[PDB]
Amino acid sequence: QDERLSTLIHQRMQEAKVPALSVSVTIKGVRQRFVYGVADVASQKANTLDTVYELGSMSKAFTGLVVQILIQEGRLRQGDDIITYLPEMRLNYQGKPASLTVADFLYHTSGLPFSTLARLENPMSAVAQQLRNENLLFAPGAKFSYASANYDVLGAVIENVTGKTFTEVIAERLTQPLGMSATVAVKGDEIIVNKASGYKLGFGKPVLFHAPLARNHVPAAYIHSTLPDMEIWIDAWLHRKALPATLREAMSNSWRGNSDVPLAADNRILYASGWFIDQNQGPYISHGGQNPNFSSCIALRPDQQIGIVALANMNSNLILQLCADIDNYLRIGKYADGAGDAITATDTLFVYLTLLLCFWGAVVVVRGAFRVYRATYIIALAVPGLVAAMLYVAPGILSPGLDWRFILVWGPSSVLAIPFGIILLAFVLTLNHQIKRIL
Amino acid sequence: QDERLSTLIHQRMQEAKVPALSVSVTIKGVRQRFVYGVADVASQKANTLDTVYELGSMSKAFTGLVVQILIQEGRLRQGDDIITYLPEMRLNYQGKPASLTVADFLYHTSGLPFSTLARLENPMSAVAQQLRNENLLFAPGAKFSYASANYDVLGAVIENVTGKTFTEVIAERLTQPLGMSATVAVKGDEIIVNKASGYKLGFGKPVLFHAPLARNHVPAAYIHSTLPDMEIWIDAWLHRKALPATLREAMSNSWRGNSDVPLAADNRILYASGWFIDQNQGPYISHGGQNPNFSSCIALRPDQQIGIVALANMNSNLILQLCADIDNYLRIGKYADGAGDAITATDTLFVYLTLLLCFWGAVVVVRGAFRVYRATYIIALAVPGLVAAMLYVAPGILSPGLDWRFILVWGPSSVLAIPFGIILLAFVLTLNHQIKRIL
Repeated sequence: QDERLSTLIHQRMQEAKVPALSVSVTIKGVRQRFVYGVADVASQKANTLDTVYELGSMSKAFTGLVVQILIQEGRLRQGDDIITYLPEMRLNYQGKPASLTVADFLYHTSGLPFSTLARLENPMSAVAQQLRNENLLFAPGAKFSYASANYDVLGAVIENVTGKTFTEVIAERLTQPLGMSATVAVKGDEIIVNKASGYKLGFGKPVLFHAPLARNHVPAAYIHSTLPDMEIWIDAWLHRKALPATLREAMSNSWRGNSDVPLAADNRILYASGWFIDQNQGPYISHGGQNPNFSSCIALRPDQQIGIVALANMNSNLILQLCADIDNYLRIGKYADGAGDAITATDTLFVYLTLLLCFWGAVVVVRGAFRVYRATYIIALAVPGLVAAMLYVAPGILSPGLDWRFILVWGPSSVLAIPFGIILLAFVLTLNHQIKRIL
Repeated sequence: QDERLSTLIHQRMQEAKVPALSVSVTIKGVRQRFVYGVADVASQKANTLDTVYELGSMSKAFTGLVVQILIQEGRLRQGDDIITYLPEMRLNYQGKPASLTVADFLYHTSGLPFSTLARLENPMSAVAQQLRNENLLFAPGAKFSYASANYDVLGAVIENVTGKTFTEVIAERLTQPLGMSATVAVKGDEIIVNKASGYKLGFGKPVLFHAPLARNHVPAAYIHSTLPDMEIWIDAWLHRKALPATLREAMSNSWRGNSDVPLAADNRILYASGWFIDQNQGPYISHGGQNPNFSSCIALRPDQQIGIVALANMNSNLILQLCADIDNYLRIGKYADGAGDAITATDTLFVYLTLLLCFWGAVVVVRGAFRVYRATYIIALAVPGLVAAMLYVAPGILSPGLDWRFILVWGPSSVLAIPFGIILLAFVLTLNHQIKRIL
């Protein structure tokens, strides 16, 4: 290890307050490992190379590579209309049915809206039923939008074109040919040996969090792997002498950036079949994924054969910039200050605001007691009856299809205290107002 | 003109609601012009090629080129300590004096905090006095932060090293050798023939806005130019065959991206001496600038000898990316949907909220009048006395050195109505509460 790099790792881990962090750094054959923390705080399970982490959205790299393999063998083509493989699919743009090529989903130019993540994330029907009659945000091929639901359609395409369940396709095409020992696409809700227990921030400290793994979302997330397996993954991507010819050509095509999309002035990030492609001081080929209880980012710089990977036990934006920070250290020897984590900021904001609301409630209760001393129902509870519905419908008004389920799952666990905090404050305040009117 | 491109221009103009828009598009020698709108709504002054616009932050390209010319002649070096040219300068990091090279200011690695724009934007002494004992946000050379005030220090460096006022240095070095007919760096507040009157959004429509041009801020903004002048400017950055050798080599060095700064995962935008450098489908070399009452963004793609130059009569984020939309059209023939302009969004939000506050005030006044009809001072005005100070100090609490002057200058003119709206609402509400207590 480089002591400075290990200090970087520990600093980022402590600032993100994640229970465990696993980082591997490859430099043109030379490798370094950074395996730290506890895979489970509830039993102080020491974190180790053998523990399994959820890859999050990096799963899309595996799905993209599988689709590129299928394309190389000629079983599937980029220009194929999706109806050829998902006849049940119907998608609307301005109320008009829209034909989408497999390439449109492959490069996130399908126009599916981000709120679709909430509906496919539902454990619950194939992808067609969960996307039946969905209304697109934009025309196919006219824009780039990282709607995470896109690669589930690619999962259905893989399943139908190949005639097997996604897990078997993964095992046959990627895990076994690459010699990977533990990487697996779960068959939905499943138990795996020595999996690190997922954690999510709540009230300033990690909270053990687990939710069912939607069967239909695995082709875009929830692929499980170990750090040694991801080292083999990085090695397979960086250098390819031993690989089969079909696999090598599929990887070569996998990095072809989708140039035919409008690009904003300050972003110009190209997206290949799974990988962000950035030409600035690169090619800096990378992705990044935060699951509700896991986060992971991988970065490849093949021109210098540098490969980074950060698998973490908890969702936090800091371990999505962690691979960029490590690459910056390797390139320069300097790294930026830790970015303000959105999850941490939101959790601290809710701590402050719910504590303030409870203090407000205590103050109003004290004033009510004082007025009762100075003096010595359904009508009041109606106000909570309205506030409950108002808050229940509010997220759906702000965004279409945004269920409170999504907010509870993705946001910090303290988010729930805001609805109940507001409802309790309204309860006590309205009741005391009615009492004062009676008094 | 390409009719589709002209439609793009008109669409962006109408959505941004700018009084006037001037765009020139050069394609490997072939050129197109788009001169539209009125340079002044107060007199319907038809916008024309001869009208002068403020270049905003694309001025930094001129100052950067001047510094690079001085560097080529050997009068100045990148590694020179700033104290050599500004002995009056003192800057602190964690309370410790910090030595800054001229390169630090040239590539925005100085650590000055963006709020120094408010102090230098103040008409108000040299740059040293206005930056005397300033506290840096980060160590020199350790980070990239687009503190717009950086190039004013470079203006002082130019003046001291060259021994002339900045305007004369510009005229001698850039305007005259390049044959530019009207581009001039103003000597502070100055009157120029056929300048387009500045405009800023207010209550949903443009408002004629003019503020003094701080003399000390000219080396980083407020340089004036015409569209033919910017066409010559583009033809000088490209097609360098006819230029002097020293000027050619200065331009060659001017695009040298500062690689020694940490780069975020999703940005990786390199900054040369005035120009953002992007390798994605490029080199895409471009700056972009919004003044309080002007906006303009230039974009070059030398490998294909393309370059847009959009100058505008009004500040709006859309025309700060209309030289990226045009590149997208040229490259692909497709362009993205108009981004939500921050100025437009803020102005509409303040329209809604101040109208709601006035409606609230009317309702409370109506209830007070009813209670007066239901009935047949300094004590109440004290509440406004507190609210006034609370709102006055509030921006300074949120950010260091953020004067209400800055908010009024940069924000839409409706922003002032929020202080007064809140103060009037508190006035009427507290007065009616006191009256009810008396009643």
